[PDB]
Amino acid sequence: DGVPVMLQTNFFRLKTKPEWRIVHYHVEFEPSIENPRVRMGVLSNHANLLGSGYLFDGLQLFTTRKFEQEITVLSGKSKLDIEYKISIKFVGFISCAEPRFLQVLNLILRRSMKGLNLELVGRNLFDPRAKIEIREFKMELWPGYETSIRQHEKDILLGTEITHKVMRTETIYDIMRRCSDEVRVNVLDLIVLTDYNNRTYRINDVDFGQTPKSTFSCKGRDISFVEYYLTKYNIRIRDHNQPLLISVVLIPELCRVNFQLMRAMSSYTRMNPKQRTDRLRAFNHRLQNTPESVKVLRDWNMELDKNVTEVQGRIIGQQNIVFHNGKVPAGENADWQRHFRDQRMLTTPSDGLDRWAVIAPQRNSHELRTLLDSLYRAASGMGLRIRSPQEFIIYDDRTGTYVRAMDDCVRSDPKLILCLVPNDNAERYSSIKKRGYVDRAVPTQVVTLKTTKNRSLMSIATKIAIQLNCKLGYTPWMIELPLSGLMTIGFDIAKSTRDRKRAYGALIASMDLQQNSTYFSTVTECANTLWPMIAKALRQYQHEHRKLPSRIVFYRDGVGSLKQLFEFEVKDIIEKLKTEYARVQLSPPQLAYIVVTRSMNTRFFLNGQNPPPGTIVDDVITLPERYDFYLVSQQVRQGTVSPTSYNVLYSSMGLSPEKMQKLTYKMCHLYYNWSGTTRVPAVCQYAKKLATLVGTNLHSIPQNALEKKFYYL
RNA sequence: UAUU
Ligand SMILES: [Hg+2]
Ligand SMILES: [Hg+2]
Ligand SMILES: [Hg+2]
Ligand SMILES: [Hg+2]
Ligand SMILES: [Hg+2]
Ligand SMILES: [Hg+2]
Ligand SMILES: [Zn+2]
Ligand SMILES: [Zn+2]
Ligand SMILES: [Zn+2]
Ligand SMILES: [Zn+2]
Ligand SMILES: [Zn+2]
Ligand SMILES: [Zn+2]
Ligand SMILES: [Zn+2]
Ligand SMILES: [Zn+2]
Repeated sequence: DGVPVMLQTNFFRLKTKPEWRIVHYHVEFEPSIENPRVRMGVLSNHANLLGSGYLFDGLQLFTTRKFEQEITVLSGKSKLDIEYKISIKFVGFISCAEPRFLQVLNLILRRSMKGLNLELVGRNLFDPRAKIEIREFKMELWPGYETSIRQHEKDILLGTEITHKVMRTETIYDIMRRCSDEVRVNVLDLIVLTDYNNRTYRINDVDFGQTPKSTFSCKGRDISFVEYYLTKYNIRIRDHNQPLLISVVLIPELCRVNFQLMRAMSSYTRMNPKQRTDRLRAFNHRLQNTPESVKVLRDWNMELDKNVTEVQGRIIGQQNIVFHNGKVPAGENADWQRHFRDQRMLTTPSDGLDRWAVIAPQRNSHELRTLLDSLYRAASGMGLRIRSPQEFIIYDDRTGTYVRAMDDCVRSDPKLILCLVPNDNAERYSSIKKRGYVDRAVPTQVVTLKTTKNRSLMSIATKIAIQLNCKLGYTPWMIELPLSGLMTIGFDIAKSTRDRKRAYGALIASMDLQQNSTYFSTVTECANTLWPMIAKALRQYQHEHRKLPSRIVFYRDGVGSLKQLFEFEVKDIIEKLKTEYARVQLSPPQLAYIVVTRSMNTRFFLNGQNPPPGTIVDDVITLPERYDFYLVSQQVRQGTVSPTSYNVLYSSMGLSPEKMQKLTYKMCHLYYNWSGTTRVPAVCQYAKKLATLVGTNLHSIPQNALEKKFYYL
């Protein structure tokens, strides 16, 4: 297996009495009461059990004290001094396996979090007082804490994580003032979010005949909107002339209406492990000093441990990266970029770069020649025979000029087309990719002008040569794979920039890497559309190997909703694998279905630092019902590691869990755009890359001639 | 769009 270690976490133990159980009763009153809240008060009258925290819904009762039998209390109610007889009938104990166990624990912990007086939303606690406003980006970022609870045979654990909820400063009242019928045309059909209650509404009309001074009727009381929002949310309405949004009746003053913004926010969110540990200990000490939360915690006779729990784990040994003539170890820092310097790629076309073209404008011939010299040198050092491409010098840097050059050049049937661009323009890049992959079938390479002027142009040209070798459909390196007839599938999905109502699903499939070591890639728009792609992959596999694969490892990017995706995806997959292998009158293959999730909620560290690549936590902090584990595969220079969560829904592989984990760590070594281990298995990162390319730039399905090439890299 |  690997080298075992002990790792710091972000969980604290909830210690209770050694013999500590939860008692559930059903409660009823001799004088019947049509209102449950009155019953709650009537039971609250009993102080013998009041000091102990108890959960009463008007019928179900959860408490700690176990009574002698079915027990009955009696007293006089506050209203009319009516003699009431409460019949508290014993139901039983909540088993450690019942989900009501964790539901009761969640309600208790939420009651405790209430003492901190933080806005509670789902499993998150926010501090709106501590909002970070940004008028530069017109957005407010609220810090907060994400919470989770885990059950183990040894105890009960409670974990926290830093979280940031972002929202837009722009309000619908501001949009209406910018327009000032046209306001109604601009506002109707939009979705707004109330800043006092995490609810969104579709505005269907705007009533100009009503104001915040108008009144509505609740369940019994009549009240104005100003009074309602001052008494229910302590929110003051300053503008009295504004109209009302009718969806419910909302106030516009109180209604609120990516990849570079992600960079800015990451600059504001990247955190050293020590800083995250400090903020976590601060939150713990805050909850510990608050007497309101401590009262709730102590009433149930359970104590937070101000000390962090640590887990047993193991670090996978370094894996061997194979090239033509030899193989190298990955290293303690799982990066091998230093190694292809004076090393040859695994699979190289004997033809080499026998026919390709280069399109560039007349102004940038000098930088183009520099780039081409670097490419020749680097690709020759890699084993890639590159010859002189076809010169395609255009005059203007416009998009139509590039498109026309491509269409005039394709007539010579080139293996590849490299295009030198002036700047970082998504428009011309998307148009180039669309003309290359969708309308025609030519793998292309784009180089930003700033790249040519880079001082370290030689290592850049080496990485570009690796990318080009992949674009041709050849293999730069390979892992040691002790399995026969294995097909690894990755699959992911992406939203579209042109239309948010469509999504693209990309599927990547290996072809018995110990022999063929190539990949097959399909995309389709969102009638389950994934099985056609799986069938295409199996057909290509049997057309290349004269046989179907014996084992299949399916990596799924998603996620709880496990039950839904388990049922639908896995059941249909198994039935249709039965069917497809029955077409060949064969038995269905060994199948492993794993859901890959980047769990930013659960973290763990080694000696207070980021764990090294290959670290694994199996079945301690993981979910009890699931057969799953955590893996750290990609080391991070800066920031905090987000471990990957691999959840094996179905497994008929006949492989030990350690073997499955080692195979997954191996498959994490095969993303050719990155000279090291990636955060996810390689096929999954390929699927994400292809789906993002289709949904962001291509907006259409690429031609089927590129099925065996890494054109999307 | 060398890479994310
Ligand atoms: Hg249990
Ligand atoms: Hg307008
Ligand atoms: Hg009311
Ligand atoms: Hg050409
Ligand atoms: Hg899909
Ligand atoms: Hg993925
Ligand atoms: Zn019950
Ligand atoms: Zn050779
Ligand atoms: Zn050739
Ligand atoms: Zn120069
Ligand atoms: Zn995904
Ligand atoms: Zn255990
Ligand atoms: Zn488009
Ligand atoms: Zn690329």
